[PDB]
Amino acid sequence: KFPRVKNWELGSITYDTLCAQSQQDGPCTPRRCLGSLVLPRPPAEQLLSQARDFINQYYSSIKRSGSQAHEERLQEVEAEVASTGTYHLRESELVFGAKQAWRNAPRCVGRIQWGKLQVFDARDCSSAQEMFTYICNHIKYATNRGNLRSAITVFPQRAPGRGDFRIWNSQLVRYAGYRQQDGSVRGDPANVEITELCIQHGWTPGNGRFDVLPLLLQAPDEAPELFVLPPELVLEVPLEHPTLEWFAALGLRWYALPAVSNMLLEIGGLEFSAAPFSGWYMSTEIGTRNLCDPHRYNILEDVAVCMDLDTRTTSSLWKDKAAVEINLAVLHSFQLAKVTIVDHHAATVSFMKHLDNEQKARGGCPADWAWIVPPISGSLTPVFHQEMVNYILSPAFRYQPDPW
Amino acid sequence: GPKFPRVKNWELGSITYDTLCAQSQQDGPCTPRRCLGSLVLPRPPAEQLLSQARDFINQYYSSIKRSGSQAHEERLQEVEAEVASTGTYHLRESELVFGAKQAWRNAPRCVGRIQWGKLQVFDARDCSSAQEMFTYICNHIKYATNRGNLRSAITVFPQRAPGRGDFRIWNSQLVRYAGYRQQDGSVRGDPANVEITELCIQHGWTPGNGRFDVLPLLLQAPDEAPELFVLPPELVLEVPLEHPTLEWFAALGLRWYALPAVSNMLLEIGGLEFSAAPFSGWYMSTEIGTRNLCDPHRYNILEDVAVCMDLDTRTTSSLWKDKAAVEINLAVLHSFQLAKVTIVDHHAATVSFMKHLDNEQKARGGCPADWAWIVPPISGSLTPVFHQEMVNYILSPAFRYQPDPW
Ligand code: HEM
Ligand code: HEM
Ligand SMILES: N=C(NCCC[C@@H](NC(=O)[C@H](N)CCCCN)C(N)=O)NN(O)O
Ligand SMILES: N=C(NCCC[C@@H](NC(=O)[C@H](N)CCCCN)C(N)=O)NN(O)O
Ligand SMILES: C[C@H](O)[C@H](O)[C@H]1CNc2nc(N)[nH]c(=O)c2N1
Ligand SMILES: C[C@H](O)[C@H](O)[C@H]1CNc2nc(N)[nH]c(=O)c2N1
Ligand SMILES: [Zn+2]
Repeated sequence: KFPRVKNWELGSITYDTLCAQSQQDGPCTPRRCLGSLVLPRPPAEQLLSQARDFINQYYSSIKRSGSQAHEERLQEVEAEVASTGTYHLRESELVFGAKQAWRNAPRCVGRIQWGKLQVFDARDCSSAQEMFTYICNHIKYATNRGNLRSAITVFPQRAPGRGDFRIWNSQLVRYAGYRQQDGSVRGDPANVEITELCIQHGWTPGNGRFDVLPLLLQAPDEAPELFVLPPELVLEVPLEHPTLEWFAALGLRWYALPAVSNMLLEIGGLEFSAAPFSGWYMSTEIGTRNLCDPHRYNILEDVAVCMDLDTRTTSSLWKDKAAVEINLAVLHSFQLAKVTIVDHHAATVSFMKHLDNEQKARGGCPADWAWIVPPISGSLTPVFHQEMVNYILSPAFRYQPDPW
Repeated sequence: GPKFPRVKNWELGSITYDTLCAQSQQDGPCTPRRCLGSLVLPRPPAEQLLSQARDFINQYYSSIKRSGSQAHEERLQEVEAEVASTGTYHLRESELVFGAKQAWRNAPRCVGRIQWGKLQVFDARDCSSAQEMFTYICNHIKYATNRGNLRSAITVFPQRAPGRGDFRIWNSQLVRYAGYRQQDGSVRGDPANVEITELCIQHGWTPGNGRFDVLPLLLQAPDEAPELFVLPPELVLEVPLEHPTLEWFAALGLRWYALPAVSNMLLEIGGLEFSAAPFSGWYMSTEIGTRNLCDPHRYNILEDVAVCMDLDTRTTSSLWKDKAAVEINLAVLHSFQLAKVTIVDHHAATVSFMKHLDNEQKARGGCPADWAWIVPPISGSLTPVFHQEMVNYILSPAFRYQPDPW
């Protein structure tokens, strides 16, 4: 029942016992494994049970399980759900749950920081305009002049028979994707749909490759509202290469703050449909995926032709050589600009530590191998040689339907 | 919509549904509770063998388009008779050829399956001694190597018999470099082969002291201790490694063999188990340049090469491991090309595996694949497989790891 988890670079071995705590099901069955798939294909009792577990998790955290404070807080929850069908979290319990959801994110390689998370309580939000203020503050705090600080702002929980508070953008800061005449796309191809919704909603579009998009914020059962972000609020890094003087002339650049905003935060059965978070970028996200995915800026061939590689045959490894300089350009530029960034070697080594801290702490750590291993130089990182067990622990961050 | 796993490619946005998984009859290591997809090692009564056999025979007649015919019903009759009075049974020539190819085709961890139909099957179920085994292997190596223009092949030795001992090739590959345990604790040669090297010596092998000494073979006929056989040097083709523009790389003295001949996997067909059945095709560029040469627990030449390239190896952020690994891989590719030895880089290899997925989609409605093994150890998202969701499941015939004989 309990999985033997071996590391093939050091021969070490551990046994994940934490997985027993998983209450929800994944996509795999003995018949077949769907671990590489990206996406997955309330009764007072159901909710009440999730709540109980959460509160028990909280009091155990403050090392006061079974105490008076515990017993009474459990009754409050019972009382509220029994009469209203739902309940609410106390700011401290929320702070704990947020850190925990991050702690349980199988796809996050930066979890060595899970304990250092600034939680903003925005549950007293009744309008989109109010959401925008909270967001504008999350950004100022989070960015901190280039010295990034992990943070999350939490908006009103979902409610039976009432629309969701949502941030239509998958990230607080993103570059527009402008479909053009010849099926072409100027900018970030992954953001075409949202850039179009922004237009149909009255935004006056630009024509740059890196035009920061406006936010479509939506308060319950109301049409989304467009809000433009103060340019000086959006810290960005121009990319230049340490030795290739011609790199800078490509005009490439990327924003400093990675703030996911399309995910749902679930804590004790309660669902928070709008709870943007942000820590800091790992260089490959920008250097490998964002700039080199064939369905993103797809700049691989350009940079290679620049370097003067033989982009005529796969055997010259021009793709591999270009990819590395671009990642080097990112790491160099963020350091030059004094903005928090972490390379993939540094990051994965730290994640290796996290795995160890968690083994002693909880008896395991849920991890999605395909996501933890970097998009380049996989086996050159420790995590590649590390076996992992993936499963669902709550508090958790889940994906949710786009509100349109 | 469709009631089977929905499979998506996130680069092109295309979708398919895997219906082939429905044919699997062996449970994997995952459960709805947790995914053990990243684990390397996932932890007969006539009745069981009979049905396994029936399934295989059906698969074969199915492949030739005579499913349900008289010849089909007779063969099934035959296998049942034989199993009825002997406990086991034998495969016909063409049945073994079919099964060996399906086993390769069904292998979830092989990125080179586009070549599955083009495998030369050498039948050796008549082999009776360890010496004959050596001869069989020498022919395989000779034909398979074909002077640098490699040809996929597999030599199948006698299936396991009830009670009777197994035929086994102790070495994990027909060609492997010795791993010498040092005084200072380090290992000279390939760290991976430390034990088989220690076993070769315990059996009378006179060791060398280099980093690229070819191990001798420890072959084992039923119920006998393994005999030691040394491969004649002329039969083992090697490629001295050199970089195309870094002139000093050639001075590093790195080299690798051309024939990747896995030799300790069990080939299971219709319930029958072939404990010895060496197969070989050709290397994928990154197998040597990234894993064998740069793994921390293998040759680990990463720092050396970086120092030669004068890279700042004091900080992770200089991407010195990344720059070096690229060059080492390019050297592997450059040296095999120059020496006219067959090899395929991670890019072409993965483009061809995409084409294979497409072929298999149309042919069987699915292709079992191990994402972690399909996606290369370097430049993952630069290859198309990375963006391809894959379903993993066990189909038979198939290759399986098996316990080391000793
Ligand atoms: C402080 C530095 C942090 C680093 C270096 C880091 C890095 C990463 C990386 C590499 C990924 C995968 C990104 C991708 O491929 O799209 C990831 C995923 C994730 N991270 Fe972290 N993380 C950090 C902070 C955070 C914070 C503060 C939270 C939450 C409070 C968080 C929640 C998650 C979640 C939920 C995922 C999955 C995203 C998805 O499915 O699209 N991370 N992280
Ligand atoms: C035509 C050239 C071929 C190429 C380029 C190819 C490539 C590969 C690669 C890259 C791997 C993973 C290596 C590793 O990570 O250790 C692999 C694994 C495998 N291949 Fe292929 N292959 C080829 C031919 C063959 C042949 C002829 C067979 C068998 C009849 C085959 C059966 C397998 C099996 C069973 C595995 C998994 C082995 C294991 O679990 O260690 N391959 N192949
Ligand atoms: N440094 C990070 N990185 C996490 C980045 C997550 C990224 N996900 C993606 O781009 C997914 N492919 C979107 C999948 C949504 C489909 N439901 C996104 N939403 O921008 N985090 N910090 O907080 O620091
Ligand atoms: N190009 C290839 N490559 C196949 C390489 C497979 C490799 N596996 C390994 O080294 C596993 N880690 C060993 C698993 C043992 C588990 N007991 C091995 N045995 O040498 N094939 N052909 O071209 O045929
Ligand atoms: C299909 C495959 O699961 C998909 O491309 C995954 C692979 N690994 C990943 N790893 C990270 N960090 N981020 C991703 O988006 C992905 N995408
Ligand atoms: C722990 C993890 O499963 C292990 O390092 C796997 C990852 N992917 C691999 N992929 C291939 N082709 N070969 C390997 O040996 C591995 N090792
Ligand atoms: Zn799985």
